[PDB]
Amino acid sequence: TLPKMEPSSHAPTEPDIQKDKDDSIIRENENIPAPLGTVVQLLFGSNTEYMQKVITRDKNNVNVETIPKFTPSLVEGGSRHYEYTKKLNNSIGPKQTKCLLTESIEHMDINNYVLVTQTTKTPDVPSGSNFAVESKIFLFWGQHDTTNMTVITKINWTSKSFLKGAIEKGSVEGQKVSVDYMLSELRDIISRAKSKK
Repeated sequence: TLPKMEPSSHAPTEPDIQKDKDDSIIRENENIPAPLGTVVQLLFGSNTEYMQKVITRDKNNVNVETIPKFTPSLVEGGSRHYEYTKKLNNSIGPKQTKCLLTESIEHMDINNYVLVTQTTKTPDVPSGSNFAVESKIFLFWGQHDTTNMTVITKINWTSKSFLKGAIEKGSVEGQKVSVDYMLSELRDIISRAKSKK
């Protein structure tokens, strides 16, 4: 029942990931049992309801807008922005923050791999206008016509801050949490899809 992209089938592929020294591997070679064209469509294609489901799977995300399609479209250099509110129960700072997300397609080749960069800004938190989280999501062909996912994350600073090492550590942990919700939702969508007909 899911969106398709050709080729529907391919041998396992391998992107080369220029992991920098301030980069952290968030998750590596996480299998998603569906073809690469289908997982790219689920996350990034014209029917944005599946990405919205990824966001609402985490019950701390509230006030979630409709996700726009990519501008100008799902092509290299396309991008999109969307926003939601993240509930926090932090000792410090507010009880919720706007989450400002930006995705840009860096590389797209269903015969090889797809790289999307997603940038998250959380301005309402302490030191929050000074940094952004940048995750590179690589999608590539796995074994038996499935998709493997690898995520690399860094924190980009635009001014100096008091909590750099701490916020980098917390942001890395928060992105592993966010990638786990995206993996669970994707595997749930595919598994419910295979249950139909």
